[PDB]
Amino acid sequence: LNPSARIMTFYPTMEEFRNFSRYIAYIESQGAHRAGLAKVVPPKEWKPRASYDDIDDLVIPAPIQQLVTGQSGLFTQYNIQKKAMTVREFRKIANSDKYCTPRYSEFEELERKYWKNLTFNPPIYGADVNGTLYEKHVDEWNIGRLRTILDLVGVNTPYLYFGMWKTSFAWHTEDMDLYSINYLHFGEPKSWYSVPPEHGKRLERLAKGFFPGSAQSCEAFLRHKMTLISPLMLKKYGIPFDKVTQEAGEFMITFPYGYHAGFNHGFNCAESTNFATRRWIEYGKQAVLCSCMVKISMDVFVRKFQPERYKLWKAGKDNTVIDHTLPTPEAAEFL
Ligand SMILES: [Zn+2]
Ligand SMILES: [Zn+2]
Repeated sequence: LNPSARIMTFYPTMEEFRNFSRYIAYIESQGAHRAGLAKVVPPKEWKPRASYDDIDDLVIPAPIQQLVTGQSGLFTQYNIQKKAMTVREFRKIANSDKYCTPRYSEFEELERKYWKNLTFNPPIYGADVNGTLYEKHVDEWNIGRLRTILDLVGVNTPYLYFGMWKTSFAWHTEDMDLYSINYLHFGEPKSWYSVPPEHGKRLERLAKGFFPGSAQSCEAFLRHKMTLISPLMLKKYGIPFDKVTQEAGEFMITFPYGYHAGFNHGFNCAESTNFATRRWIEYGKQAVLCSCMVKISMDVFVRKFQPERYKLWKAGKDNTVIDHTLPTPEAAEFL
């Protein structure tokens, strides 16, 4: 049951792939959740949209210029909101000489170039664009309507991310320690780093040691999604982690309390949203939030799935310690 907590890759058939929540339960029974990140390669015959040639006049309302400050594997990213631009304007800029991906042999070479140049030539990230690239009829893994227990509740809505070389997402867990689904619609790859949920507190303690002013101001400062930490720093301080490259037409699943970060190799488009399973309810209850934020009332969840614990929890007498290695109750039919 994944004792090494390494990122697992799944290749479901069309029949396996049809039920989203059932397949999430299956990958959990195989211990995929232990790494905090997993890859799901869909069947070759599956496509969420016939063509991506009609999106040139799609508006990115808040492009963000990403300014990075730091040294020795420790960085802070500052976002500068720019005025609205089209995918056409973004793609041209992305592919221009100033912002294009450098020439490289292996990923290790591109990764080294990223960590060496992330403070130079700030890129533009077409992030958090409300919308979907999923066609209407597509019933399998539709990020716009996954129909998880999360529907009981801008947390169940899809977001589009138009990336360019060196655009980054900082170290973070999902808001409310939820799950997330990320599908790379098209383009250049997206490379990820993950810290297993069982070592999430080790990363937080390391981050608190390096940014003590940021931690004294906010309890969960990593939730601001500004802190970038290189694989070499993680290695230097014995933080266990793994890395994976997501290619066009592949899904990435993030698990409750699974810390992740990464960067885009070049012009690309990803679709994302949050989702839940019965396992998340305890993570939602115990989630340490940003003081200075996305907040969900957990009462409705405890009232339906834990009616016996509702009174105890409403009082403060529910002090259940989470086991990060345990799979979702739904994973019963696969064990
Ligand atoms: Zn995320
Ligand atoms: Zn805060």
